[PDB]
Amino acid sequence: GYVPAVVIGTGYGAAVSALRLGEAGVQTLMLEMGQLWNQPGPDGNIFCGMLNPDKRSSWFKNRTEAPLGSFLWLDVVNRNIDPYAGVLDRVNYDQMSVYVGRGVGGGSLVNGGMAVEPKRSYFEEILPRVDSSEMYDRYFPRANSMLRVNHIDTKWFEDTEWYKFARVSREQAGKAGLGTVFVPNVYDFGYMQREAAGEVPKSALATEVIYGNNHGKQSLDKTYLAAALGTGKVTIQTLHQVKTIRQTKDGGYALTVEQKDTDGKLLATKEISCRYLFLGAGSLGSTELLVRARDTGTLPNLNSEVGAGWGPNGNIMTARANHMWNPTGAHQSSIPALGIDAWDNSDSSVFAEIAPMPAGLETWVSLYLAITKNPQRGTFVYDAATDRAKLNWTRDQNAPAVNAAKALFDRINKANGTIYRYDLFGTQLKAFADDFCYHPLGGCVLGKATDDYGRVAGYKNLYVTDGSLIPGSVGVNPFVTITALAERNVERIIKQDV
Ligand SMILES: Cc1cc2c(cc1C)N(S(=O)(=O)O)[C@@H]1C(=O)NC(=O)N=C1N2C[C@H](O)[C@H](O)[C@H](O)COP(=O)(O)OP(=O)(O)OC[C@H]1O[C@@H](n2cnc3c(N)ncnc32)[C@H](O)[C@@H]1O
Repeated sequence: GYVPAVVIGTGYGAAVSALRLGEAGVQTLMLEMGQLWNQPGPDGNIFCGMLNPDKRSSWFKNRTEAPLGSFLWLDVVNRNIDPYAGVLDRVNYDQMSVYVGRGVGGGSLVNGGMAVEPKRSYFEEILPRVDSSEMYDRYFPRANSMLRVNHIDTKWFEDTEWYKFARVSREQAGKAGLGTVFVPNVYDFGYMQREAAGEVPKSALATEVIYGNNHGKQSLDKTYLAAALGTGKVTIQTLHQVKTIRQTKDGGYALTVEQKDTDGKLLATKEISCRYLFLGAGSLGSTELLVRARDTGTLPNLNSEVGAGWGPNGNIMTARANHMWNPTGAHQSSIPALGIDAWDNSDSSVFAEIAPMPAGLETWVSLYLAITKNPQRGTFVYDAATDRAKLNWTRDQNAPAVNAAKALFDRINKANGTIYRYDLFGTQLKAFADDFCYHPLGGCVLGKATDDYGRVAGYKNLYVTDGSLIPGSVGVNPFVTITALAERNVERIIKQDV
C-alpha cells in the first residue's frame, strides 16, 4: 500500500533521512533486505566472533572466510555453512570484491567504528559546488554528536596490552619521521577499558568486529535509528528487498518489494507506493536500483551519469614483518585507535590505519589499511541478461593506489631495515591487496547524477542519500562524511520539497 515516505535501506544515509523525516511529522517506512540483529544465536550471542564464524557471519555463502590479512591463522576455524541472511556480504565483481553490511544499521553493524572528518581542503577539492562552511560549522558537528563519537583515553592507550600493536607501528613510523594521530570511534572507549579490567563482557577485546559487536559499538540501531523509531513516525520492515522503482502517473513512486525468510525463500512480492522516495541502499545498492530502472525503462529520464564515478576510496591493505624484538602482542583490540596521516592532497597522499590482527598469538605482523588518492573510476553497467549491475573496474586501475601506499611503507621499511610480508593475501607473492574495498564510494555522484542535495536528475521527490553520492574518495574512513552530508541534504529537502 501507500506510505508518505519510503526509505530504502537502513545504513547511514537512510538513518539520518528517516530521523529527520519523522521529526518533521512525515510517516516513513524503511525497507531493509537484511535482519534486525537482536536474537541470541546458538552461543547465546547475537553475533559470531572472528574466531568462531558460523552462518551469521555471511550473506548467502556456503563457507566462512577469514578476515582479509589473516587467512594464514584463521583459515583453521573456517567451516561449511548453510546459505543464510548473515551480516557481512562480500560482493564479487570481475576484478573487485566489495564488503558491505546487511541488516538494520547497514555497514554500521560490521565496520571498525572509525569516525573521522575529511580534511577541509580535500572536501573543497572533491565537492567544489558544496558550501564547506556549513559542513564544517554545522553538519559535521551534528553528525559526530548524534553518532556518539568518542575518544580513547591516552593514558589507558599507552599502558594497555591491547594496543601494543599500535604503539609498535607508531615507533616504527617515527623512525621514518612520520607521526601518528588518534582516530575517534563510535565504540565506547569507557566500556573498552572496563572490558580490559574484566568488569563487563568483552567484544572488541574478544576478537569481534566484522561480523558484529555483541557489546560496546554504537551502531546505527542504537543511535539514529533508535531515535527515528522514537518519533512515532517511522517503521522498519526487515527481510524486504526493493527490486524495481517506477513513477506513477501522478508523480509518486511505486516499488516491487520481495519478502524473504532467513533461508532466502521468497514469501511474498508486494507493491508499496509513496510520495517521497529516498534511496539509502549504499553505493552498490542505490546505484544498482537506478541503473536497472533506467535501462529497463521504468525511470527512463535518468541521466547518463547514473552508474558513473565509482571508486574504492583508494583502499589498499599491506603488512610489515617486525623485528623479533618488536612483538605486536597476542592480545589486540579489534578496534583500531591510531593512524598515520601522510595525506597532503597530492597523488602521493596516504592516510593509513594501523589495523589489529585477530590471530590471538604472536605473529610479529603489522597490518595497515591505506586510504589513497587515485583518480581512476569505475562504472556500473546494467546486465539485462542477469538483471544485475556489473562494476567494470579492472585491477590495473588500482596501480596508482598501490604506488602511493608502497612509497609510504617503503620509507618505513628503509628507516627500520624491515621487509613486507608477501604471503598474507594468497599463495602468489603479493605485498599489497589491491582488489578489495570496505569503502565503496560513488555511482550516483552528487551534482552529476543528482543535484547538490541528492535530488535525482530528471525526477521530483526522488532522492539518493548515501555513499553513492560521494565522488569515489574522501581521504579518510567515510561514514562521518556520509552522515554529515545526509544531515545537510535531508534538512534542505524537507524545507523546500516536503
Ligand atoms: C564492510 C566494512 C565497512 C567499513 C569498515 C569495515 C568494514 C568491514 N570500517 S574500516 O575498518 O574498513 O574502516 C569503516 C570504519 O571504521 N569507518 C568508516 O567510516 N567506514 C568504515 N566502513 C565503511 C562504512 O561502513 C560504509 O561507508 C557505510 O556503511 C556506508 O553507508 P551507506 O552508504 O549509508 O550504506 P550501508 O552499506 O551502510 O547501508 C545500506 C543498507 O541498505 C540495505 N540494502 C541494500 N540494497 C537494498 C535493497 N534493494 N532493498 C532493501 N535494502 C537494501 C543493505 O542491506 C544495508 O543495510
